[PDB]
Amino acid sequence: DTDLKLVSHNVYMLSTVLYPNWGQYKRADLIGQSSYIKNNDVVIFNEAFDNGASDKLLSNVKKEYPYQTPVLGRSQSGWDKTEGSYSSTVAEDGGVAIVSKYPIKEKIQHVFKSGCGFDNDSNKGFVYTKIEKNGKNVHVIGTHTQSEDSRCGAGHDRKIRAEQMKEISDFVKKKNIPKDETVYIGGDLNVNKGTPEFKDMLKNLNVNDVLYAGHNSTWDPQSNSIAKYNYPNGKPEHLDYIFTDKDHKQPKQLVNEVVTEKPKPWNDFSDHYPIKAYSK
Amino acid sequence: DTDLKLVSHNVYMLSTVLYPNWGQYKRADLIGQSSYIKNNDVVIFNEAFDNGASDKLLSNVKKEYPYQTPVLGRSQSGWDKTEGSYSSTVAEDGGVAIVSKYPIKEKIQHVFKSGCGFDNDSNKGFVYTKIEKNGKNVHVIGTHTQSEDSRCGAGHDRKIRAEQMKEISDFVKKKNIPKDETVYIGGDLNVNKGTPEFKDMLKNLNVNDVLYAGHNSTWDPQSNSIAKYNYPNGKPEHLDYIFTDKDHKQPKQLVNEVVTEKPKPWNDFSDHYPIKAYSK
Ligand SMILES: [Cl-]
Repeated sequence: DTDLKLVSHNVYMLSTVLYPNWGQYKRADLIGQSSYIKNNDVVIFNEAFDNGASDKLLSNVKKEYPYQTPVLGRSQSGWDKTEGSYSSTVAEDGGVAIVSKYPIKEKIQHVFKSGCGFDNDSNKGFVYTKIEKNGKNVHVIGTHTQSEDSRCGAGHDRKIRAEQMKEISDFVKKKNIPKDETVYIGGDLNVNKGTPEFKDMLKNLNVNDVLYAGHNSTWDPQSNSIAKYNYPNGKPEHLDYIFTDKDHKQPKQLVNEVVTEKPKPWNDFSDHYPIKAYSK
Repeated sequence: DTDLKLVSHNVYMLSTVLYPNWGQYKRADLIGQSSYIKNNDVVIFNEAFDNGASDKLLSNVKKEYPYQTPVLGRSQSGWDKTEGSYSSTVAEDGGVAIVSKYPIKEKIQHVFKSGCGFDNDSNKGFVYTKIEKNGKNVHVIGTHTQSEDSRCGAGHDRKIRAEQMKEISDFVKKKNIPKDETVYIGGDLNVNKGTPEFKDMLKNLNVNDVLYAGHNSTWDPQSNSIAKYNYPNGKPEHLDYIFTDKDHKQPKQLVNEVVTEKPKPWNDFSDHYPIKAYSK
């Protein structure tokens, strides 16, 4: 009734201009065709940076999830409200967007005020949506927090992620949402499960941990072709989550299921080859 | 000036309803992206049966080849003229379509009158197009004749293929096309090269043999992943051709080149996996 079936998914669409050979396009189509993307109520996207592939993606899933938001921190247009340190003069956007099966009553973007090197030359932040499903109001916040970056002063990734999450949980309190409506928060939060920092994220976001299902890492270089190419001998991390603010209505038993769907490789175009014909 | 750069290609898109795990969709995208499909004047498609992937395909290539025909035998609409034993009560269409860089001044479909089992519960036949390039008229007939079928009475494959081709070469005589304009005929003709039947096809289609380049088979179980899956220990055939009616202008030196391009195919959606969230 009021509990949704969300999907978050960092989709690793880097600016096709600086990073040209990653089929950002080809993969946005692949996503549209996947099973996992079907039959949900709201989807949160992350690292959806590239304007083109951004569109390609949001477009594909427009049929089923008609109600969408801009991509966080791209422009001030199309948003009901724009708060925090939004900059026009920065390199990339927040790469966060929310699509939805049911009507979006309100959409608001928020650019984090704090930001560590390389990642702060962008409008990383969070997107808030009030959605109306079956007469009741529900709330979804998508975000993609500070990434672990080499540039960053040792320990800054965490100190800043903390500021950034406090920015979120603060936005929720001040938003005055009635205690009997659910508020979801989720996306690539860049904090590995079962670490010191995880305990902090729970407090800073003001959420409770949830129940997990399926795969036990979301960034897994070992079982995951693209992760593997980038960091061959790297340790898998569980970075993507969907929580619910603890001070508002809790869904019946909230689960996060990591889904490991992979596109079927086609190694040839057809069982036949093509004929070219010309006059030499 | 009047001679074209064609591509025919049987694309093995069976009805996604009876044959669902063949990425007919995923493959129609892959084709749009290939190299071989670029920089031609006319492309002929075959076994383009499924309505959905049919569209996906015809859509991808619309940019470069705007002028298209419907898929042979699907419906009577969109066709300037509809001759032969077209039926409405058959299972599948002819799966033949022609797209083109230059305008299509006339498009006509023809359903073969003869048909051998399994393959005859369908509107297999040929598509004719008059196309206008640089002021001159040129003519392209795509077709996909009777397939070698187990059901078929021993020897009927061939006897019907022959009727069907005579139906084409007859359509060409009675079409009153000017001897000084070229008439191309091509597609999976289901006739292996260097066999007895091959000599017949040349007479029945009223064409001359051409010069060959590149790979020497078009259906090759051994180098082609899909062929291999279906007929592991099967012998490679040359089945796809593009000839020109011998009683009309001949191109300067016609060549069929079998193109052995192979899609480099991505394996994961992102470096991250998707999170599904729900309340169980
Ligand atoms: Cl910007």
